[PDB]
Amino acid sequence: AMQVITSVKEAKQIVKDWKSHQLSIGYVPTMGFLHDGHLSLVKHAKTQDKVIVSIFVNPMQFGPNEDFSSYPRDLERDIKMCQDNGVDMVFIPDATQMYLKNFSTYVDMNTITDKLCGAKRPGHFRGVCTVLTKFFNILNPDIVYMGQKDAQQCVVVRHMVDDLNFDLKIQICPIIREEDGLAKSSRNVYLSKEERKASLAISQSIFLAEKLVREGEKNTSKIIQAMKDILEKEKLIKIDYIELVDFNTMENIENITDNVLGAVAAFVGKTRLIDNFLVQGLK
Amino acid sequence: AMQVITSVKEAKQIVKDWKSHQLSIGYVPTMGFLHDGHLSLVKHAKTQDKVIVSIFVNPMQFGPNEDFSSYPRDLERDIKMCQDNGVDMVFIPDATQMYLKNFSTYVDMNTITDKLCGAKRPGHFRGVCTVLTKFFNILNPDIVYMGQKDAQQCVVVRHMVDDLNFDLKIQICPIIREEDGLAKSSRNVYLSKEERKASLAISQSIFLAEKLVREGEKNTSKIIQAMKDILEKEKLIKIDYIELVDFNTMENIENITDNVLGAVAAFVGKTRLIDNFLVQGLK
Ligand SMILES: Nc1ncnc2c1ncn2[C@@H]1O[C@H](COP(=O)(O)O)[C@@H](O)[C@H]1O
Ligand SMILES: Nc1ncnc2c1ncn2[C@@H]1O[C@H](COP(=O)(O)O)[C@@H](O)[C@H]1O
Ligand SMILES: CC(C)(CO)[C@@H](O)C(=O)NCCC(=O)O
Ligand SMILES: CC(C)(CO)[C@@H](O)C(=O)NCCC(=O)O
Repeated sequence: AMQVITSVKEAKQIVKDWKSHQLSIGYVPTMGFLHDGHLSLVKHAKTQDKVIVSIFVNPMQFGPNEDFSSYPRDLERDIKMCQDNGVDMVFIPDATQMYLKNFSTYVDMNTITDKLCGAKRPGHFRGVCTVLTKFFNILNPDIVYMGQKDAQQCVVVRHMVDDLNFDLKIQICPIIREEDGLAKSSRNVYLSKEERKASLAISQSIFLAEKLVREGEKNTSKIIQAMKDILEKEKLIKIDYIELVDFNTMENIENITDNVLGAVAAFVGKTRLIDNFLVQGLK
Repeated sequence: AMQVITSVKEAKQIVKDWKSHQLSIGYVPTMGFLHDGHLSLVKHAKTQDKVIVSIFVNPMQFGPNEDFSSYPRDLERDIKMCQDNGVDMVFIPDATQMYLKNFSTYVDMNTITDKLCGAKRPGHFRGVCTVLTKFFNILNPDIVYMGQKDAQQCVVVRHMVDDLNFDLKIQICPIIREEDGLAKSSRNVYLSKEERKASLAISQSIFLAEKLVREGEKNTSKIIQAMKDILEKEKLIKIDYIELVDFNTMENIENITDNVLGAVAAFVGKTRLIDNFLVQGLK
């Protein structure tokens, strides 16, 4: 049996009871409208005794120029998918449970978040860090499962966890893709037929770049140009950024040594999509 | 037997073991050089199965114009006092355990901290919130015991705890005073003979103000003037602020209704002392 919980007080009691039986807790934070990407995280979380999925379209991490109002929402779909995939609790708080009238506290940081999407989305990572601090305090998980698809987010959260001494682990999981390469995302629902066809250039640029890197290419300027050439063939695509950075610091790399995070963000029509590849432990 | 612990890893293990035996934990955060004020907090904490005292002169909450370098330090004194008063663990981390090389995260808020001492001490409450978030995550206490002497701090921390869903309680304890009324403080060690004599005007102004309030005086402008008159008789005293505020919001009060926090900060020579009184539940 799976519990669908909307109350903070109630979620805390359930977690407290699990702890009293020394049960481990795996946690998958999401914004709902679930897909196979989220399910791959749940599957990893099943290594723990109990699995929690949160579904919360967090208003703090959206700006007015973004898509808070149109963000896909379908709780019936999500609940069914969690039920069918062995989730123990679905935590679906509404914003009035999470952010009371006098709420004014926040968590933020002075490194990492100023690069990539963080530079393009003022206030976004403050929203992410703040809401996850709350969820982590409420749910007291042992391992938190997050997708490599939001690479910078993984690094930001890992850093917050280290800096603030959260007694938990962040486990990063691989990007799950559609049959034709497109990284799975709830935002893919926005794409028209023509836009979806164009969006494939994003994953194609990622596939090429990773192939070049693994074949010994160290010049990031050259890799980026090769990626740009693919993307520029699609008139529906407006590049937001293409960057090859150090995976630990998010700082730009001119010449690759031990690691590289190659990240792309682009608008396909109005929809902002992201994708990346990550290579570590190069000689 | 009492454990003196300097390692974060070691403190976490001790706390984890206590939790496995379902023991409650009382926590008293301090900056060391202990006195009877701190001991009164320990006494309250003894309602819990285990008591932890932390001693850490937190560099984040001092500005360069303040007294980080001269802050009284005597670990031998502190350890003995904890030992003699039934403390189970004294946690004395050094700054390199707390703030690693790449540390950049912080906790702060957009209300409450901009008033009183917060307005006079830029960055102070960010330092307080950030370090207590870390201690709370490390030590996992059930109740945290703090002194009314730092009234604004109590309100700030309580708010952070509510906003970020920390599963613990903040218990506020009464101001402990020297025989002649001076609020106990490690900073009292700075005072010369003449300065200590002058400093008594601070507690005297507090005693008078509370008496006036409890006798039905509602005009804060009048109470503040009566306090000013006492303080202005001491040439060694330079007033930083005298404010009567709502205890929940820290906003100034012109006319008293249900509550009042009357707070004073003043320099006696170079030393910055604070004191207050708190009245609640007035008809
Ligand atoms: N295609 C994907 N593959 C792997 N993880 C993903 C994918 N899409 C989203 N996630 C992860 O799922 C979690 C919730 O995503 P979101 O629902 O978009 O807030 C985050 O950890 C994401 O990185
Ligand atoms: N005279 C006092 N009476 C009661 N509590 C105090 C007193 N002085 C300090 N405290 C509290 O002891 C804790 C540590 O104070 P400090 O050591 O100055 O950082 C804080 O909760 C203070 O409010
Ligand atoms: C981890 C959560 C679910 C926390 O709200 C969220 O930060 C997230 O995964 N969103 C990533 C995609 C985005 O917000 O643009
Ligand atoms: C609660 C602690 C010990 C946390 O460092 C500290 O914020 C504190 O009590 N100091 C109050 C006096 C001051 O820092 O000026």
